[PDB]
Amino acid sequence: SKFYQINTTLLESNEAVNKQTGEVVPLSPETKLVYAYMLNQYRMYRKYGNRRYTESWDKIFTVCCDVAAQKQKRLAKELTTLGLIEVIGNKNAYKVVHSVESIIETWEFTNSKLN
Amino acid sequence: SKFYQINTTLLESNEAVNKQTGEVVPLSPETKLVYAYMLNQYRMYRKYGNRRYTESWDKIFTVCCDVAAQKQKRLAKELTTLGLIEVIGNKNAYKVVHSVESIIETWEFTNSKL
Repeated sequence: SKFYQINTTLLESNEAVNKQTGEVVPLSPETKLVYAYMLNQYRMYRKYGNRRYTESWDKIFTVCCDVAAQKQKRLAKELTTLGLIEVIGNKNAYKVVHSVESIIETWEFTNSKLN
Repeated sequence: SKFYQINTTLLESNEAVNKQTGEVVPLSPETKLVYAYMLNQYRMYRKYGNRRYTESWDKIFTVCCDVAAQKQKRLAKELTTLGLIEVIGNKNAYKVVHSVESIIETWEFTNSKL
């Protein structure tokens, strides 16, 4: 395939608000592209031998962005805070990409700049 | 639509280099998102019977990012320089969205890091 898919809600939103706590998580532009890439990769790992997704954050950010290490950590933390990416394990760690659909009971995506 | 599409080359590249002039256009993340959005919007305008895609740059930038006026001007310039967007008129200006494939004879996409 010659295209990645960018989730409609994510593209059109600049933040997510926790429905239980009110916490506000800004959504950065890089995060949206990183999510699109990881979703595709997760699906490719599944298709090609049904492997769990273990691509390193470093490799992921090298493909999608050109940012400082400190920034990369912030962007990765947006993803994990929202639950779009779930890191499971420590010794045999892997990454699970979750749909936006699956976290809406917890996170309400909005665009505070639209009147 | 449930999702917007972004060309593989665009997502995986951090710069475009003009094959004839050497000019380099770094590909900001916002640029990629704005392009994906505008490509779909252009398609929807045409699907609903319109010849022209007339959404304003201000509305476009409001939906896709949260950046200051000067940055929006520069991001729009990244797009017009590449020829991915062609702008016609002053106020109420319509925008023609071209494919990445239509510009590769002029611009080479790369990821120096990758």
